Amino acid sequence: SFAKGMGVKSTLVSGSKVYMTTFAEGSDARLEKIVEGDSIRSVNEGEAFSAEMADKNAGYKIGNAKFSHPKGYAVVANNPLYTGPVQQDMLGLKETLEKRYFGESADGNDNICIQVIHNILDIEKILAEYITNAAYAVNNISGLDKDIIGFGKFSTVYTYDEFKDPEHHRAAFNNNDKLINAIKAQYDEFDNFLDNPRLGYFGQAFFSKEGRNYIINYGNECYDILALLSGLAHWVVASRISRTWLYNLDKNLDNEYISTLNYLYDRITNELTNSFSKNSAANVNYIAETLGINPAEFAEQYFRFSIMKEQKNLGFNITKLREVMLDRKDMSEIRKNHKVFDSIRTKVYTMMDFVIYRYYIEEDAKVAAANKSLPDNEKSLSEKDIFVINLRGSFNDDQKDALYYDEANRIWRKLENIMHNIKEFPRILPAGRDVSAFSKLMYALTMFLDGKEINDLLTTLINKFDNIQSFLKVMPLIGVNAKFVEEYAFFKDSAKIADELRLIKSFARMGEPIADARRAMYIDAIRILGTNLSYDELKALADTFSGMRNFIINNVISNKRFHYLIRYGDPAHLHEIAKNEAVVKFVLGRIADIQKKQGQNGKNQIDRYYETCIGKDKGKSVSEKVDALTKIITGMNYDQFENAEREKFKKIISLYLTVIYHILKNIVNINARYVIGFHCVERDAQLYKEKGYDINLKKLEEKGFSSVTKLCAGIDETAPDKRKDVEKEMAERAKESIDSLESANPKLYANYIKYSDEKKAEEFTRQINREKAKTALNAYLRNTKWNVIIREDLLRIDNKTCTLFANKAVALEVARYVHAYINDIAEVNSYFQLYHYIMQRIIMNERYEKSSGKVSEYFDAVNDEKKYNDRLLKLLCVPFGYCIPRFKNLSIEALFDRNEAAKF
RNA sequence: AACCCCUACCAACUGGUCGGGGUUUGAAACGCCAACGAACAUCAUGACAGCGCCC
RNA sequence: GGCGCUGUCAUGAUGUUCGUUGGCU
Ligand SMILES: [Mg+2]
Repeated sequence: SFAKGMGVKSTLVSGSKVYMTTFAEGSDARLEKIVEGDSIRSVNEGEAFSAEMADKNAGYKIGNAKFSHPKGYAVVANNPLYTGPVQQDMLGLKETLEKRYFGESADGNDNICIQVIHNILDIEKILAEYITNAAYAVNNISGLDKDIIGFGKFSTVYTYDEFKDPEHHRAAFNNNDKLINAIKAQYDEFDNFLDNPRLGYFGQAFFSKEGRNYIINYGNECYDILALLSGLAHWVVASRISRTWLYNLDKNLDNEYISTLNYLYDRITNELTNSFSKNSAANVNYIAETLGINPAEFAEQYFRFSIMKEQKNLGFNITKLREVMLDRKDMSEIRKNHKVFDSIRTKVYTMMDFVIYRYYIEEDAKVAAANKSLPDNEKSLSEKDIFVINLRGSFNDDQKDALYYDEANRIWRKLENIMHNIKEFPRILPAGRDVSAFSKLMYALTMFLDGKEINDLLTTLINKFDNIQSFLKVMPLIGVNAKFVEEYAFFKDSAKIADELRLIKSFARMGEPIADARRAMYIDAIRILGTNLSYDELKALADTFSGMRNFIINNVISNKRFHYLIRYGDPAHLHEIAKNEAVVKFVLGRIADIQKKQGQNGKNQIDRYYETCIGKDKGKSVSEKVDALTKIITGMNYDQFENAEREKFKKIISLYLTVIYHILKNIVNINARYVIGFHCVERDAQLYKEKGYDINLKKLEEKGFSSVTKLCAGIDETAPDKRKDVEKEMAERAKESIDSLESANPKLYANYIKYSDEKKAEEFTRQINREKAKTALNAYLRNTKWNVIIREDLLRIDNKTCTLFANKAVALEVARYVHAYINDIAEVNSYFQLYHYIMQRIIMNERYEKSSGKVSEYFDAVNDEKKYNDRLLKLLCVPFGYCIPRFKNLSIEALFDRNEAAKF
């Protein structure tokens, strides 16, 4: 919107006043407006924007801002006091969440608390995707008999001394006989699993660095890490781990688990410092021997500038200055000589970047001091600002280089000696105990994930905490003095956690598999590419593994895209998901056509493999390239190993894994959204119970998870005991509403008389639905149309199907059983279709008794036309009916995906 | 685009024309130039081990 | 010592998606 970027950020309500906010430094906020009655009382000296009363006091005609409307129309901001008192949450749960989170402090006559609470609510839902992926990764690697790190596996409240030997530590168990034997079985399983060579795929969590080769830690650390991951799983989905576990960590966990988290944080931070101080000892030795300056301060800027982010808004590429600087004849041996400079390329480039940055900073500081001494009107812009202005004025690529060459030349004229010397040849991180356990556990969670997921998670968490801290800073100035209850007391120091997460981002990267677990990785690699050898002979080839063998080792074990799918390891399966030549077209077609749509200017992704597989010639068309590589993705059997034609299968390994990676990640992301939906329905059921409504929470599993939708839909019509009374009440209320219509809205009553006699019959039929809508409990299910749709849906639900849907969504069965039913789909046009076809097939496998009628017809449809049925999905999203946006986004193809909106 | 709110005329009001607002809706609060950090793939570059061919 | 390609890493160059800073109307 134009008003938001125009200079207006938020419009808050406290008491009878209105508190606008214009932007401030970073994500913070500054108060600029005070609206009361019909008055204008802008506070700041410099008016960021001007607003005045609009017509009928229904808004503010914002104007005289930085930039105006492109087509010349008034921009009006809604008055929050127009309707009446403070607007309510669409779910109608403002008071209960305010009381739960802020206790009795929150008065309730404000509009800032429930904006802070929703950020915590989004923190609760973001971690679902990443814990789902992390738990699936460990689940796949061993412990596949029944489950590992599940809802009943590990408790992180049992000390390892009390876990290994329950007999000697029976004091805390109150002398129980079943639990001790169950935990003995669990300890047997853990001891068997800890020695598994398959455990090497994960990095610093389990196999730690000692010297040239990784060494497994003691069982204490691994047991603690598994227990903590199981504790995260327990906290998210609900026992000593309630809904407030991660928020209260130090006082809840035993000293041993906190010791393990401190050990991991110390490991990573100390590794960074020791590396960049004495293991990259050449860099520090150059840092000390650079100029006549204090070594400690120089190192303090060097480390803070290199690894962290401080380049900020200086406005130009330093690296291209250094490129022009290297282009000269004096330092040509940097490129000409490859014997010695190759191992110090990064050091040299970083040092040149640092010295340029430091020169610019020092000049800026000196010029700023001079200008502060001088009058403000006459300002010396200095060289960095004149350079920025020159770059801004230019509008040609080559002309930019014409402007840009001179700066490098003159700085070389100034920086001769240090560059000649380079060419010729105070701990900062926050301890290991001051950091909260939340940050360490987030790091441990990221340590199981992929490169992109880490960045997404930490970026979103940082943004949410910045929002929280800015709102907390705004709270006192607007007259709200609500405080934090002891249970939810973690959110007071949101800024500190934000800083810790920023540092984690500065060192949160992938761990990468070990080099000691190669023996099992050969087995999994040969399994993925269609092996068919007998398992006795296959284990024989495994033990003898360490002809085409050498190819497997050298060109397979270390494949970059191999470490992206093995983390989702399904050895026995996963070769039948890219086996039918009707789903490879879709993923390749989509990526090549849309994602790499700018391959017209060079070698694309599919273009490279097409060129190397067709015979290094031919340029027919994109579609012919999509339908030619699929026949090479399909039938990637190991059993074959005219030889040149067979070599294509070796030639196209790196795309196979990419296809499987896309498919699996899309499936798990969709499943994670469905898990988010069910977590939301559970928490909303609990909240509606706490508010004081009529609900049965114990029998929520038995009923088809439709308790919340049934309650929020309004009056009850499923019970056949008093249908006559309900019908009579609705009829009399509709009749009363129709009779007293002129006083309600005279304009409609004026036209009502001219209607025909039968149109009155339709009007009464619709007024019955109108009254049933009036008898509801929610804002979403208050308009008649969605209420009648949901009411029609509710009458046709089968509870066992819903229960199976929920159980298989939570248990992640689809990502573990996809191989069974994927070859019986004729056409695929969206990931939605594939996921849901798998869903109805898994529901197929069980429900074959006592389902005569609608569900029977729908499953008949899946078996025959081999395409997922939209109506079955619409009946299976009934548990999601109290939030209409979510109900649509999880049942309509067009509205599911934000990226996919152009075609629909 | 979905979903809720708002001015002006129409309008069963379960619907529309010129438009605005929404961190308190769903994974979801901001017109260009000029830069920063993460991941994706291609060209060129020296070094590594290898799948096969010639002297 | 060469012909064809694949796979790791470090330097460099170009295009896409998310999120950040300063300037312009
Ligand atoms: Mg929100």
